[PDB]
Amino acid sequence: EMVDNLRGKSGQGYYVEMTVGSPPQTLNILVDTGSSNFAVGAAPHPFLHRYYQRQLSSTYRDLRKGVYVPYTQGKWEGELGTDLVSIPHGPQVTVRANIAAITESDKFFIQGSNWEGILGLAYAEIARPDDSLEPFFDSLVKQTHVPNLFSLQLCGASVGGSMIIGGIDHSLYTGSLWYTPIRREWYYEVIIVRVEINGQDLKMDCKEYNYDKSIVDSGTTNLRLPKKVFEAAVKSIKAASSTEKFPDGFWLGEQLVCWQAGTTPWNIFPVISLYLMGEVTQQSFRITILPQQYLRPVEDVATSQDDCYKFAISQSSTGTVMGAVIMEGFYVVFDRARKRIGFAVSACHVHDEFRTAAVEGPFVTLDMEDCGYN
Ligand SMILES: CCN1CCN2CCS(=O)(=O)N(C)c3cc(C(=O)N[C@@H](Cc4ccccc4)[C@H](O)CNCc4cccc(OC)c4)cc1c32
Repeated sequence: EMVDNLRGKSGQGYYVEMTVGSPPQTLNILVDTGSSNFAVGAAPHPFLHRYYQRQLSSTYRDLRKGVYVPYTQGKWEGELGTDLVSIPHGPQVTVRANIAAITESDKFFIQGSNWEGILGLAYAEIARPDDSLEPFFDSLVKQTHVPNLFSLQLCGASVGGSMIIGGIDHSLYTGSLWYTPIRREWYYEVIIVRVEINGQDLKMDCKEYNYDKSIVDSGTTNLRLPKKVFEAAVKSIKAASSTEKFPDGFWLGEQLVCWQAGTTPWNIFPVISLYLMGEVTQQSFRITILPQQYLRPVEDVATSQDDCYKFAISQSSTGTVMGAVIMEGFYVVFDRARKRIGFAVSACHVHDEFRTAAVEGPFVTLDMEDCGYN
């Protein structure tokens, strides 16, 4: 039914099948917890196989309002309207939703990605043009009896996974679910209270980890870190991996590292532990990230005598982003109803014979400081 209803290509987002208009036009839509607009290509573009044709939908209504959305990467502009929307491999309901018909774009659509639009699953507070444009999931919950919750199991060229709408599929994770509070309903903002690289605390004032916010974002590929944290992390990872020396360009994400097929030296790269604020005062839990996650494979037939990777941790000036490579191998529950995000080990979790991704707790901290930046 809903299990395995996501596809994708590495570094290019995960998408779900949707239909818009009447009769239904089928489109693949990138699932994005880091924005709040539902938008679809609605005019020819070199990288689009198909696009939303408003003239062929009897139920389309123009809202006579333009909209512009700049992301960290890429931007588009379009015309707002509403139409009927469904998810073939989700709940069997049909909802009228706001849709931005994209008429121009810059570095947004990706050659070969196989998606034609984006589903912003965050809150109205960051919807453009403003917060009166009701996001899709809000519309879904208002117009049907779907529980106000969804979960994402992203798995690691072709990738897959599941978006479970309205509930939690227990066959998709093992162990316990640990919940961290949604600090504010705009992005899915959370609080990181501690960061360790191979068990070694980075030793920063914990507000540094959340300057100016930390978010959980399926629509961004990398773990993005504030400059101060990024530099400390790179130094610690370099030192752990010092048995091999890589060009500075690798660490900046401007260059691949490759090894002969099957011989990637996983064991010289450290695990990264991110401790998230718990549901009880001064308690936390950690999720552990292996190099199989933060060294992202770049598929290319020309380089295929080797396995090559990009360093999927990069610097941010807009706060921490726990992107797709962080979510991969975890089952992540976006529990809007109880303003919390849950993490558990995924059915498709990453591991070799020495180490595995984990979600564990509780941990206690004596420093009663608030790690939230504002
Ligand atoms: C999947 C496409 N992709 C591939 C590569 N990289 C590059 C490395 S990276 O992950 O560090 N990074 C900068 C990158 C950043 C983004 C990126 O901005 N993704 C957006 C969705 C999106 C999906 C497909 C194409 C273009 C954009 C999120 O929505 C942003 N969420 C935070 C945010 C920021 C600013 C405004 C805003 O408004 C709502 C929201 C995407 C990539 C990369």
